[PDB]
Amino acid sequence: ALVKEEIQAKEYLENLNKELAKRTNVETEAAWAYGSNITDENEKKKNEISAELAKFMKEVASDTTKFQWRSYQSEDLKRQFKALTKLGYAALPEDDYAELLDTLSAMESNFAKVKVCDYKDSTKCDLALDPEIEEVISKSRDHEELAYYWREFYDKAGTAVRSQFERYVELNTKAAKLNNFTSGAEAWLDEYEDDTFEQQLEDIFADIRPLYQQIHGYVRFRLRKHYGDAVVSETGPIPMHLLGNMWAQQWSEIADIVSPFPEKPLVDVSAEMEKQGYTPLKMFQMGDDFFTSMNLTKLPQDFWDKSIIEKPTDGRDLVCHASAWDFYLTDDVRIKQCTRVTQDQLFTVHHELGHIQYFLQYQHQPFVYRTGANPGFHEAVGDVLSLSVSTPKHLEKIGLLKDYVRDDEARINQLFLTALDKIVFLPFAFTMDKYRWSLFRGEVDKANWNCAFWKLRDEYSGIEPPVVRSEKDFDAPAKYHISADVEYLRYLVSFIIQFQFYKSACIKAGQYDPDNVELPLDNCDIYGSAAAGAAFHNMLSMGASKPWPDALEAFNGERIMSGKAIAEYFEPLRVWLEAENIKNNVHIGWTTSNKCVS
Ligand SMILES: *[C@@H]1O[C@H](CO)[C@@H](O[C@@H]2O[C@H](CO)[C@@H](O[C@@H]3O[C@H](CO[C@H]4O[C@H](CO)[C@@H](O)[C@H](O)[C@@H]4O)[C@@H](O)[C@H](O[C@H]4O[C@H](CO[C@@H]5O[C@H](CO)[C@@H](O)[C@H](O)[C@@H]5O)[C@@H](O)[C@H](O)[C@@H]4O)[C@@H]3O)[C@H](O)[C@H]2NC(C)=O)[C@H](O)[C@H]1NC(C)=O
Ligand SMILES: [Zn+2]
Repeated sequence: ALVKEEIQAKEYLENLNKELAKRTNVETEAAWAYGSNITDENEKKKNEISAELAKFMKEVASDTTKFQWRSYQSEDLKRQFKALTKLGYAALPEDDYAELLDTLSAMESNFAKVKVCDYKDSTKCDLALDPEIEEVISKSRDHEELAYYWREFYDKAGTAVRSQFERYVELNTKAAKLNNFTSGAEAWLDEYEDDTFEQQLEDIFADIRPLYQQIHGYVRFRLRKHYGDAVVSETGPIPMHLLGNMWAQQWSEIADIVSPFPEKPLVDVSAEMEKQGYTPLKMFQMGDDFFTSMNLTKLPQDFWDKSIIEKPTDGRDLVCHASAWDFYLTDDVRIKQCTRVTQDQLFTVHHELGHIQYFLQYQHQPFVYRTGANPGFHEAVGDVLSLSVSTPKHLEKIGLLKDYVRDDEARINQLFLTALDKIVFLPFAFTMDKYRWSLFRGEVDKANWNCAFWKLRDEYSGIEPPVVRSEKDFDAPAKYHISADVEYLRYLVSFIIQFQFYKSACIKAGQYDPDNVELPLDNCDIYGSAAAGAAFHNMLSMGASKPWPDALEAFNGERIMSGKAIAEYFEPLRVWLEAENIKNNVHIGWTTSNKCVS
């Protein structure tokens, strides 16, 4: 009888979910120990426990065939069983899974251990990406110095790992096919539960792309005035080392030389943070305050007790790329961040605390539901708060921005600053997964892998390497997420939907009205808003219990991912920028790059 079996299945699921949570706790603890302290011993422990959990997952997936779950009445029960059938990498044979884990840790440890020699001191060779190299890329305006650090880092973080990356692609593909996906692309895309998801993103990207072109053109124009035409051409792709970021993913670090109105205020509170004696602890406490002010959950004692919020001062190797950790018990949540006292880092703190909040909000759910509605939702939470933190309105409240006059010109400066982070990022994010998808799908021959990467960066972002690269180089793994096997489409989704969340939260807070000149979207602060917090609670507490459109509906009554909100935010910038580019006869678009030899 199916009626009797469905009752037994419910009891089966409740026990199994609790078992999976407990087993994942053990794996997570070992993964935490390795990421905070990279050693051969900790790698071995992390990978051996993962192999053990994978073995158990195999048994679980096999056990689901004993239940007629597709025949059940409960949509909830069917959804849980469906989740249990999806093995991911755990579908691989024992030896293949062990090899993949060895390959993944080899790539992540390589990235984390990268050290370069000082440009001015060839005997000082202990400069790591975080913070040494990133500080130079963000602050130096010496184009040759920038080019040196670009080359040194990409050679060490990218090229050195080509063979491991090749084996990773092979095993990722094998795993996907064992789960009956065509490739790792489809495996990743399955997390969005929508068979038109790629086309939806193409459509949204196409709408925002013209604005990006205008920003690109104007920045290129302004860079030519700074560096001269020998360094930056009018018609070519922008040399990427000049954009204030190792991967040219976000350009806010060069705002001081590309700002629309240089005589008017440009928000950079890093100096005031230092002057007021800000610490990493204070920054996290302020983040905690923001969430609690919205009637959301305070950080538990375990967070403060166990988190790493500063780069360790011993000689040890660790992964410094910030991360949040759910240990699948009650209130055992942690962040690992190599925190610095800067404005950008203040946003990063809020980003990571967004993940933590999500963990706390759904910790009551069955294990399989203890994750985001889709990967983009998880990335978006903290960024919604960061948008309000970034406003002159909020920064004045916390005394970090002083003597600020919010006229038309200062507003354009602030909108442009935000766009250098939010619009510029969109083509970058798309290319990270367009690249990996093409490799996963077997669409690029191995002899063309490196120039396939730079071709996409050219086509979509209009940027290029500072020096000529070839198929002797392999540059993709120089980006953390590529070395660390972290899906990137989540960020494209996040940057779109975070404006849907922000707009709705702002309206709920009484902080945005499109017909009121005193309440513009770009100066909305949701701090202290219980109404905005209620929307977050309603959505986040769901976890992955329902398909993501239901989670969006719980927030604001909408069911569709839309670029309307992000375009609405930047509309006043679009009007000004289009006119400014025409006024200055600014060239738009770029010729095909010559910087990757086939
Ligand atoms: C990815 O896709 C794969 C297919 O491309 C898929 O692999 C298939 O999984 C099937 C299991 O669902 C499996 O089907 C079984 O086949 C057995 C014989 O297969 C042999 O010969 C094949 C060549 O003809 C070889 O290719 C194989 O290697 C094998 O050597 C059958 O003996 C078996 O049967 C039994 O089970 C059925 C199922 O019963 C179902 O459930 C209830 C049970 O209570 C039934 O009431 C209900 O009616 C329903 O049918 C019984 O009906 C039957 O009485 C037997 O007990 C079964 O059909 C198949 O072999 C396998 N490979 C191929 C090539 O087809 C993967 O599983 C997919 N992977 C994932 C992760 O989804
Ligand atoms: Zn994140």
